Amino acid sequence: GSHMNPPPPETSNPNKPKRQTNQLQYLLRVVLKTLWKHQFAWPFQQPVDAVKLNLPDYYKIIKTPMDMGTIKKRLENNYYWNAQECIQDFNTMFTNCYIYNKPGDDIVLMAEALEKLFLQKINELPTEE
Ligand SMILES: O=C1Cc2ccc(Br)cc2N1
Repeated sequence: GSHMNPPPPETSNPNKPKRQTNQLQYLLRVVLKTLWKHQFAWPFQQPVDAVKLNLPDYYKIIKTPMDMGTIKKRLENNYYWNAQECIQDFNTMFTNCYIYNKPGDDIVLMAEALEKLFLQKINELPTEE
């Protein structure tokens, strides 16, 4: 990994309290699963590598980066305390794309397709038991 990309978001921290919830289980088993296999997932499956993409201003603009590879690791190595934290990561990922890129750009259309799917699934986020 290039020194000119930031370190990725935190995925492991023993000091942060962790909990499994049914909602977090749904986020992994249903939401992440659904979005990961989408035809348009690939740009979002890992941190933006601004060096390889020749976007030297990316991390000048995007100060709260997030991606589904990070979210997958956070879900699989349960990082979260609640589903809101994970939903916020997805929302951050989409908003980064919409802030950095022009409306109607391919990457935006791809993000918008994943977000539509995401919204459908989050509307069915089960009641916390
Ligand atoms: O917004 C972003 C993230 C990203 C992922 C993939 C490609 Br190609 C371009 C970009 N720019």
